[PDB]
Amino acid sequence: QKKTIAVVNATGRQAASLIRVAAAVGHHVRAQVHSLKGLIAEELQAIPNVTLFQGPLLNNVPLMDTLFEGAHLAFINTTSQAGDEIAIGKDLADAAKRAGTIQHYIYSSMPDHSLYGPWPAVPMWAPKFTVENYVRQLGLPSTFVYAGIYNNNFTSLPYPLFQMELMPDGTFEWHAPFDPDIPLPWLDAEHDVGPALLQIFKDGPQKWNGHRIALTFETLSPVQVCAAFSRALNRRVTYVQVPKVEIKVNIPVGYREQLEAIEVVFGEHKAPYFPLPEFSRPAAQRVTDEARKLWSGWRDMEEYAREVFPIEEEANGLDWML
Ligand SMILES: [Cl-]
Ligand SMILES: [Cl-]
Ligand SMILES: [Cl-]
Repeated sequence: QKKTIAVVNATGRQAASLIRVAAAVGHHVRAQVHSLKGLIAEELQAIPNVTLFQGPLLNNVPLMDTLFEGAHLAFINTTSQAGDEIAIGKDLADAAKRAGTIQHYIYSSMPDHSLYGPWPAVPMWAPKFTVENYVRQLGLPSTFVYAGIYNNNFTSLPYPLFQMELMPDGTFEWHAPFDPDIPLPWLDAEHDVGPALLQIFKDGPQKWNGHRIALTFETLSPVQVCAAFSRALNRRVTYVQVPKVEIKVNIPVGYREQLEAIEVVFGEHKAPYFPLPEFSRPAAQRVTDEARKLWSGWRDMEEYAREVFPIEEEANGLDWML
């Protein structure tokens, strides 16, 4: 029988991608979800091999102990939502070590930029690095994956930072603080995270214990992203660098503070998205090497812009794609 994988925030893009491919090949999944309501939660309730455990993570160790019971593998990706990401991250790691049966613990981590230059720590990223350091100290056989920017963030709706805005004449414009020519790491979370994580588990601790892996299959500067959308949609697409991220809709304070940090780190300092020496300087050799080695079936930005974006846009009530 395939191994049992414990997962949290099951409805999130990363966890859901892994659950789908894992259950399909025979793995049993023990997954935590904050609510059983919702299209993804219901989708997951429909999969036999998946067992859902509804409840919060924040200070809910008993659910954690239950989650890991009989689990052989784990893929943990936390969020800043509950307000105690480090606490939850340490609790999950402690619970996994306590289970005694976890052979491989994959934690989705991020950089703490303040460690690499005269830059601010990015609010929703730095805490994850603190959790990674704790996981490393536990001695739990582990691997740390660093997700690139989700291709899925793009929308013509007035959401911050990644608005591919539709102009009156049918052209699109994307305004953000990123330097137009510095390449950024991108990731088609839905399509590529699951396959990549499965391969990391197949390779095992022998191959990745204590390693960091950048989960990005393509790096593109903002102008290269626009060129991909342009070729995909046969419309002009233009990138415009702006110092501040305009907020046109109500957003959580947490995201608000995240955006302010992005303006400083990328707008002002033009710092790397993955500033760790192994990803920046030694680059990885390209930063996409390991991800591509793990999964060669990845989807590029141009294909996403041509095949997926129009479908998600229609589903969001837009009709420019007729
Ligand atoms: Cl969830
Ligand atoms: Cl034009
Ligand atoms: Cl609003």
